[PDB]
Amino acid sequence: AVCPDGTRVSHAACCAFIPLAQDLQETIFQNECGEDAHEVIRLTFHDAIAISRSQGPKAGGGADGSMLLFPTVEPNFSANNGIDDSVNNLIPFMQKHNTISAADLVQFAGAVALSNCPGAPRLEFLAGRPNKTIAAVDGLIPEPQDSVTKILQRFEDAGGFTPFEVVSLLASHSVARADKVDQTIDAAPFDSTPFTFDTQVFLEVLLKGVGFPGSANNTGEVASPLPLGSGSDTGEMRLQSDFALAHDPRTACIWQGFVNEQAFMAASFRAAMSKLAVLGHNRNSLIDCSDVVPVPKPATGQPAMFPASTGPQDLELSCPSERFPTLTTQPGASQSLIAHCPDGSMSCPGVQFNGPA
Ligand code: HEM
Ligand SMILES: *[C@@H]1O[C@H](CO)[C@@H](O[C@@H]2O[C@H](CO)[C@@H](O)[C@H](O)[C@H]2NC(C)=O)[C@H](O)[C@H]1NC(C)=O
Ligand SMILES: *[C@H]1O[C@H](CO)[C@@H](O)[C@H](O)[C@@H]1O
Ligand SMILES: [Ca+2]
Ligand SMILES: [Ca+2]
Repeated sequence: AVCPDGTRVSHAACCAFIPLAQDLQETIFQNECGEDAHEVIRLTFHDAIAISRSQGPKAGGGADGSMLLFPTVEPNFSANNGIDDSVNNLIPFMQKHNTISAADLVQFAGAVALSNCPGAPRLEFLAGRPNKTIAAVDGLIPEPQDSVTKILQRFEDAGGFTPFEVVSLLASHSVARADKVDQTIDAAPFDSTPFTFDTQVFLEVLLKGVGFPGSANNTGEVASPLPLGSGSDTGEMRLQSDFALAHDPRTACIWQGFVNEQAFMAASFRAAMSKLAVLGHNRNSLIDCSDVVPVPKPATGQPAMFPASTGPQDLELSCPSERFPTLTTQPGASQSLIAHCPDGSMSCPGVQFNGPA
């Protein structure tokens, strides 16, 4: 089909996603892997994962736009703290781009957001999810204080995800920060490169923790290897769940296996996201609109490296059967600040709409 803008695409039903991508980029992401992009990526997961094989369809419909269509229900669950901003940012697009279901909007917006993160894959994007659903029930969203048994079971019950697929999906913590875990600090990144879809999170969670970016007593948090912050440049935070996954016998080798393995990580993330994005649907009933996902920014191709103030002597290794790679260390005696903005500048406020969530 040829779309009104002249773009030739696979299927006529994919045309409306072209102006949606442009609007999302111009309005909320600015082609950056920044605050608003991160928030949308998280929303893609919280929308999709609220489904349960065991509980049946009344517990939730998966990747169904329930977050947008019932903005006063799930976003107010404690496990969804902070999801409100992303919901409020996407509702105006749902209202304007009113040929595209809320469910499809969520998944597409995440694909567009991810495309702004150097190294990310170009997600598969299938379209045609209905615009009607139910609000999900509480308890379906993994929380950082949860055990590996509980996490793995939650993902198995949501969609048959394997441990490999779970850890693959956690590549998203390469482009992720926390506002709610610690009340006293904002935007605490989970790796030293929160604007770059690289393997640094996998490396950095394996380092010995030496302090906290904020306070020491938060649920779901453990000591960080890079806790130094100053001004807007908050120190790295470590989630208990990521730590636990990195060390548990079920997942330690998978976790380590992504260190310095960018292409492997990105491909594995793509495959798991292909499954996540269609929870609640038969994929054989959705049309393939992958060709209207923007082309992602490429990695530079550089290997993972130990951040300054860390090195191999700081590793806490847990995979007996796989050799930990040889990596360089960035020079310097003390920790570098992790920039708050994609350009290293002093100001980069994200666009935010008010709304019902
Ligand atoms: C065991 C599973 C997981 C747990 C326990 C978990 C937990 C968390 C927590 C606690 C935060 C910080 C929220 C805040 O305080 O502001 C966060 C952020 C984030 N998570 Fe996860 N997460 C998990 C899986 C995922 C997956 C599967 C994805 C997507 C594929 C995802 C994407 C993100 C993103 C992009 C952010 C950053 C949001 C921002 O910077 O605004 N997470 N996660
Ligand atoms: C999907 O459902 C939503 C929610 O009902 C629809 O949103 C409405 O969109 C119209 C414009 O078409 C606006 O006038 C309303 O204000 C919106 N309602 C709400 C509650 O925000 C949306 O149009 C539907 N989309 C599709 C593809 O059917
Ligand atoms: C980042 O900053 C630290 C200092 O805070 C250095 O040690 C490192 O070399 C890099 O310049
Ligand atoms: Ca949902
Ligand atoms: Ca990163």
